[PDB]
Order: sequence, then structure tokens, then C-alpha cells
Amino acid sequence: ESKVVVPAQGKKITLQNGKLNVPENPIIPYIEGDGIGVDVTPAMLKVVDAAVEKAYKGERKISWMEIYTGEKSTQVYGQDVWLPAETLDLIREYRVAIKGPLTTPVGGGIRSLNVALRQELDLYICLRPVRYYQGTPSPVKHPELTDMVIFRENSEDIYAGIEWKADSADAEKVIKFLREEMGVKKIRFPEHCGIGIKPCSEEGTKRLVRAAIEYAIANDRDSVTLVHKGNIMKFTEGAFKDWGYQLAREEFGGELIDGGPWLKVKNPNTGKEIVIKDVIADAFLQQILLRPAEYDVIACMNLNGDYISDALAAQVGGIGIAPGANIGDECALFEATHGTAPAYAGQDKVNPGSIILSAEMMLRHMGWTEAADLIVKGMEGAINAKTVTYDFERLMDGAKLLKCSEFGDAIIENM
Amino acid sequence: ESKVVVPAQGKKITLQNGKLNVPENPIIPYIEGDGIGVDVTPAMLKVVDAAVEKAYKGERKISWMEIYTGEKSTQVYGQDVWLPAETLDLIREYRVAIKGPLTTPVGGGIRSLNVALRQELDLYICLRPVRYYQGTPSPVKHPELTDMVIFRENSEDIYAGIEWKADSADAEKVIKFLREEMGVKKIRFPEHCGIGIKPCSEEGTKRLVRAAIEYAIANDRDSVTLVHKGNIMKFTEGAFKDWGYQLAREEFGGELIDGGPWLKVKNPNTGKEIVIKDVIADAFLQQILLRPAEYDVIACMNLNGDYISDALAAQVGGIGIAPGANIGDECALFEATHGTAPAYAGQDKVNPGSIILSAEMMLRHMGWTEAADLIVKGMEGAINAKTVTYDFERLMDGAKLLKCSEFGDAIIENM
Ligand SMILES: [Mg+2]
Ligand SMILES: [Mg+2]
Repeated sequence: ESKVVVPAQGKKITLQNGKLNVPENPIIPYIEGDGIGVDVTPAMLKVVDAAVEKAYKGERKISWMEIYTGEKSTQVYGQDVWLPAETLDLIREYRVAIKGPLTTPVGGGIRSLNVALRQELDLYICLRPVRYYQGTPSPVKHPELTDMVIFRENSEDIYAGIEWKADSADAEKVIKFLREEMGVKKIRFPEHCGIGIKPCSEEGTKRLVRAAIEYAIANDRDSVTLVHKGNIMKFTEGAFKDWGYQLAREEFGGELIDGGPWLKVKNPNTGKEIVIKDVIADAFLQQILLRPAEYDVIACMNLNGDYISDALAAQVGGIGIAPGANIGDECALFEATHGTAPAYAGQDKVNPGSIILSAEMMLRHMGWTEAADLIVKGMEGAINAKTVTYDFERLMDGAKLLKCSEFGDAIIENM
Repeated sequence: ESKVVVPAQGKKITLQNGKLNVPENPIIPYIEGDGIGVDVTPAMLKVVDAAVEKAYKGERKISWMEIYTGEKSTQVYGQDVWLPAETLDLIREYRVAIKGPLTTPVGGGIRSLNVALRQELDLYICLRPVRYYQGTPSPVKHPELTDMVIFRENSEDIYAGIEWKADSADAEKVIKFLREEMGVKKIRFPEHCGIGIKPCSEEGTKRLVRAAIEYAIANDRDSVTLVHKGNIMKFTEGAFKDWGYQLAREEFGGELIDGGPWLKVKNPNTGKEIVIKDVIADAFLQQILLRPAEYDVIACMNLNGDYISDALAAQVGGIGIAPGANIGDECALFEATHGTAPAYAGQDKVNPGSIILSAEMMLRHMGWTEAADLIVKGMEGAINAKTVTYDFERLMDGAKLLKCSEFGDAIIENM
């Protein structure tokens, strides 16, 4: 029944002792993505192929394999198949995959497909690196001061999707339990009240922060900031902050700075002292504008990560080019972060920067750093050449308007 | 036992049929506020007195009455009295009060005093008007495009303070109920898991949005945008959005624009069609930078309001001068929005702009619009004269550094 055709030439990536074993001909699954995925994905495929072809001079080559999810899944596999079991099986099986913009339909009680993928594959790490690309028009005066890496927790928080509708039997049942058995007196209006649950575990926190610190060490980053709203949500957000610092101490030998609360972890490979600190979420949102240079690697919960990532993107003018990744212990799915933009779908005019940069993250994740570097090199040259897509062009003077595909080429030309 | 001395000259404000009856000599309670409250409050008192003295030419006069809350409450009433019952009684009794920056101690299991005040007095409306003041240094290129009014829900959300600590008996009890009786399977890690509850009621939503729309009408504002994360939290954030639009239809005759989802409410007094729309929270955080002019009156839940208000403030360079108000059906408490800054406490160097502007909101709320206008007029002249405090001065060239008190005078001089 499967419509997924595995490439004749191509070998599956394997995982052993926590390290990926990537052949020179890896099979990489890809989900086109709804809307503009039809435009961005082809550009991504061409630039990636160019990047690897150039980097390894024909020695290596990715064997792309199309898998389905979203609007296209229904057209391929049928009426109500928005996310086939095989897609989860395939991504897991092939360890590394990429996808275009996805959307979840309303009216059928279906929940976020993007979240379905993250949660079902236990892709607990949402990696969002936000940096500025010289030349990109931005709403701020000094976007270049932004060079941060977002480590957003992907398996917990209010995002779990645990909630009950107002007036429904369950909502009543839960509220009754809360007020009567839990002695909750802080529910301002118990009647006609929708209830949501916000979970946070020590293990969930530890693995995220652990991934963030290990990243700072690996990339010789200056600090890791734990963002949270612990002053209000002590047992969830405050706990995240507590466990974050605790992990820094327990596993990385973090020592106290001054009289607290900041810790310092000596990079075992560079001798550099990485600062482990924290800031309240609402203040952080101000500090990213006021003092962006003071920050680097960020570790936060699901919802905050969502907001923080979007805010950072907007500032540097990367709302349409922000790369993203969902990493887990067995597999990883890279994705275009922007929406589907159905109105422009098919016009070959949208900016492929997001998906392409996410593919650069993909290559780097596969250890193909030379190819990854070629993509970022291309991006910088193209953007800096003011030869861009409409979204950039409309905010500039003397820029050359390029089509989605044409921008792809521009990147290739600048490799 | 009370140490609160009521002014001999002065009359209490009364409320009838929803309207305040403010005498020419109203008694207005004020809480100094911890830290820099010691600096900002005196400046606020002097500027307000100057404003009213000038506006009404001696006819009217506020009789300030000091009440206590926070660090000062303990020094006045005793060891563990951070928030005396009389403070809540007094604010309620006098209908209108103002306060400096407040802080909640850690280690004693005490929860946010600021929230204690809002929730206990049922001050369900957190009004945060964010506008730019020509002259204030800002991190963005066009802060002048920001002229928004934030209507943040104050009695519900994850802010209610409903939560249980990881490994505690209650947390286990709740999680057990959730998994076993509620059939919850989305809790990634049930063990060592802190749990929080996020409530949202139809009534809580209706009164907030109702206050927001009535405000747009009263001030002839262009639109009301409902911010939310309904695509993930359907039964809480999505519900807020649903009830918001429903209210617009049910009580203000909102008609559909195009094919939805936007509605239009004709201002009964101006004939202007106010647009009722919505945007996902994370996108809004980007849209405030990218398209600030497209927005005006915002209606959102507690947590989002916190983030949105802080973000807007930072952009326009008003992190230290953003006014705020907690409005309810019986009383209202205006407040300095910034933190206490204990390090500068007593130095007479902090910017009093926040508390002063919050006092301008206070005067306007009392119907003393002439005095309110004098304060904003003073603010504009002082700021525009580049005769400012350190926080502004440090980011400018050729500006005259002024002390906290001195800036107060500058405002008065510009009335
Ligand atoms: Mg998003
Ligand atoms: Mg705050």
C-alpha cells in the first residue's frame, strides 16, 4: 500500500553509541510541506545538491526520498490520512529528515501535525539558531548584535495539548476535583471554564539543558541563559530554572560566580568559562532588544521558546529565513519555520531561506560541515548582493527582485 | 493599631451607577513601593500636585494618604505583614490609589504581592498603554509607529498560582487523577513532575474584552486585536478568541468583514468602524516590530499581556516609563510597572516616568483630564528637551543628565 519509494542507489544512516554513521550516499526523507512548500522545497533540493556536489566533488550524494504529511498526505494516501504511521516509522528509520511548512486543519478535532511529529518521535529539542545576515532589512538599528541559539524544550509544557473545553463533562469533572479534593480556591470563575494542564519534569528539563550545555561546549559559546517565569510559576518554570542550574553543577562542574546565582562551566576543550545564568521571560523579551550581545545559547520551555524564537527572528529580519530543527536521541527532523502562505503557493516567489538554512543545519548534523558552510556562504553572498526575493526587496532600495527559484540559484552562485 | 492616618482635609471618592463621584478634595491612598519607590514616589507626588494646582488653579487638591505593602509594611506593622488586610480595605474604600515598585520575598512561600493585590481586589483589567515619546532613545528605527493600548486579563490564566511541586504528595495525587481518571496520556514524564493549571472562563473573557471594546469606542480607536495561542491551547486561548468575537457580536453589533473572521463595530458616537480581529501570540510578537501601525487596542490573557506589554515597552524605549493600571468594578490601583532596582534605591537617579505617567492615568480615571494632559505635556517637553535621567542620557549625545527629582521638575517646567 505504501507509496513511498526507496531510492535504488542510496544507503540508510545508522546510529551507534550516540553517533550517526552517515554513508556517502545517504537516503534522506523529505516532506514537501503544504502551501509554499511546493516552491521552497524544490529550491532547497537544488541548493543542497549543489552544495554537496561542490563540497565533496561528486564523491557524496544524497538520495532524497519523499514521504508524506499534511494536505499532500491526504491526496496521496486518502481522505483522513494527515499523518501516516509510516512517516513516523521512516523518519525514525532513516534518522535524518527535512520538511516544508505544514498546517493542521480546523473542524475535525485534529491537533497540530508539527507537534504530533515532535511528540511522537520524542524530538525533545527544538533548535533555533538566530543570527543576522548582513544585508537583510531589519526593523532594529543593530541586528548584527544578535547571534543566539535557542534550545526550546519540545515534549512538555502547556503544549502537551492537555486541556478540556468549557462546559464539557470532563472540564466539570476536573474542576470539581481541583476545588473539592485539591482545595483549589484560585479559580476566579469555575463555571464555563476551559482548563489546561502545564507539566514539567526534572528529566524533561535535564535532557534539554544538558543538550544546550553540551552545545555551548562543542561550539565554544559564551553562555547558557535559562529563560523562565519562575516568579509566578514556581513549580513549573521555576523548577526548570532550578534543575537547569543543578544539572550545570552535577554534570559540568559549574562553580558559583560572585554570590550567585550565576555559575561558570569551564569548556573542557577550550578552557573558556561558559556563564550559566537566567532571566525572567518577560524581561528577556526586552533584553533581546536592549542587550542582544549579552546573550548567546538560550535554554527554555516549549511556549517561551516559541515566543522567543519568533521575536528574535523578527528583529534580525529573518521572519522568513529562520532555520529550525527537532532533535531527539534516535532521529531528527529539520523544518521550514515559517507558515504555508497558501495565497502565494505556486507563484515561485516566496523566500526559501528558511528551509534552505534548515537543510544547512541538516548537513552539519550529518557531519557534512563543508557542504553546510557552502550553503551559509551562498546565503551571505546572495543576501549581501541585494539580489533577493520580494519579502526582502519590498523593504529595500536598488535591490534586484528575484523569484524563489532564482534566489536559490543566487545562493548556489555565491558558494 | 492602624498606622494609616486619614487626612483631616479631604473627602472620599464614591461610586454610583458605575460612575465615580470625585470631590475637589479627594483622598488618594498611595503605597511608596520598595527600592526606588523611595525616589520615584516623591517625584510623582510633586508633579501630580503641580499638575492639579495648575490645571484647576487651586480649586482642587488631592489629599494623599499613605498605606503600606511590601518591605515597608513589615517595618511599619511588623515582621510578617507584607500585605495588611486594611490596605485591601482602604484601596477598595477609596476607589482610586497608586503605588511604587513592589517585590515579593523568596524563601517564605509567599506569592506575588502585585498579583495578591490584583486578584484580591478583583482588579481584572491590566491597562498598559504603550506610545512613543519623541526624543526617547529606542533600539528600533520607527518607534513612533507604536501607539497601542494593552487590555490584559488579570484574574485568570496560569497566573492564578495554581500549581504543585515535583515529588510532592499533591502533585502525585493530581497526576494520578489525570492519568487514571482523566485518561491523560500526554504527560511525557509523570514522575518528578511539577503541575500547573491554566484556567479561562467565558465570564472572565467577556468582562475583559467588553472593557477593551468600550475603551476603543470611548477613545475612538481604530481596532481591537484579540491575541492568543488558540492553535495549540484551543480550550483556553482559543476560547478567549471565540468569546471575544462573540461578545463583539452579541453586545456591539459586530458585522462580518469579507468572509471572516474579522468583525466591524460601528462606534456609536463617531460612526467609525472599529475592526475586531485576532493574531496568534507568537506572530504578534513579530508583528509589533514589523507592522506596529496596523495595531491599536489589544485584548489578551494574563501571561501574554505580560509579555506583550514588556516587549512593546522595550521597543519604544519605555522600559522605565511605561504606565500601568489595575482596574475593577469597585476600585482601581495604578502602579509603576518597572522593578524596584534596590542598588539605586535612595540615589535619586532613577527615572520616575513610569509612576508619573501612571498617575496621569489615575487623574484621567478621576475625570481630571486637564491635569492628566498637563502631565503628558510636561513629559513630552522634558523628554524632547533631552533633559533626562541617566537611563535615557547614557544612550544619547548632548543630553543633560538630570536626577530623579530634577526630571520631575523638568516635567513640571514643561507643563
Ligand atoms: Mg511558529
Ligand atoms: Mg512585569
